[PDB]
Amino acid sequence: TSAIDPVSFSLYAKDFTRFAQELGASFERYGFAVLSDYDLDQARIDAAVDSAKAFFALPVETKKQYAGVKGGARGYIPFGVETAKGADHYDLKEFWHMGRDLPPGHRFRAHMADNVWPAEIPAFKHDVSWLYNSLDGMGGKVLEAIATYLKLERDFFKPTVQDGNSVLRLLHYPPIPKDATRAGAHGDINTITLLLGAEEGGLEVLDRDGQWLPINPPPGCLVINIGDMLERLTNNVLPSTVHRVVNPPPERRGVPRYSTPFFLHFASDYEIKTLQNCVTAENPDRYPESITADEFLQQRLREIK
Ligand SMILES: [Cl-]
Repeated sequence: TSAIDPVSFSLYAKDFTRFAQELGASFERYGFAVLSDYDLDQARIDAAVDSAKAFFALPVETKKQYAGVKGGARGYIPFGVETAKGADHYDLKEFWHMGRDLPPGHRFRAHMADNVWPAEIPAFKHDVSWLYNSLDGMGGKVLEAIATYLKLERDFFKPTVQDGNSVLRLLHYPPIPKDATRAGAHGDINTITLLLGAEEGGLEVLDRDGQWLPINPPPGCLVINIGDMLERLTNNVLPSTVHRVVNPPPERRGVPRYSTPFFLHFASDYEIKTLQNCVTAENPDRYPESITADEFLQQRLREIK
């Protein structure tokens, strides 16, 4: 079962007022929403996924040409080990990260590193860049709904996410002939995160009462969650919630898993200052000192580490 009912993207054009209410209410309750009937070209989503699969199928030494770049913030991250007690013996996953391609001379280049690209997969730059920009665009439309839900101007978020420090992650879990007991519990630090392909993927959100709720959408949906930047902007009216991915069942073991989440971030220089309509007698301002998105990013990374 899924704990969160999908809201059709068809409502974005047909009845935007209802779209914003239903999506917003879901974010406010759970920190998550499920969006069905997206208009993204599925063949081009599938092409990006195929390029990811092709990249991860390359020899290890070929992949490692793209490792050690900016601490893994761009390019490839190989299989590694969790040294902590209680960690599974094997937690094998490999990553590719794509950040924003900035124009020459852009003011953010001093702190946002250039992308690297795998020459061995000729279509990768094109196919994967399309997916980055497609998910960034859909994120903008979701943010319109969030803005309206919050009784803001519909285009409120537009300048706030322009040239945002967003990351498309390509993630692969190879099949291992062994049971775990997948993604340890965490929250996201960014604005919103958009996840394709979560059907029968084991995603769960921690509810307020400490129960884990399955988020198991039908195919052709996006699962979207609030991150800490947006939680902070809204004086915690919209919560950034803890989620995990459980191991597949015995039957689904043996299948490789790929995921391509898009972590949408505010512009680095955007000052996060508490929305005054989220500051009330019962919910006083938790953030009297404002902070830029990049300052907040750096702080959360320091605290995570
Ligand atoms: Cl600039």
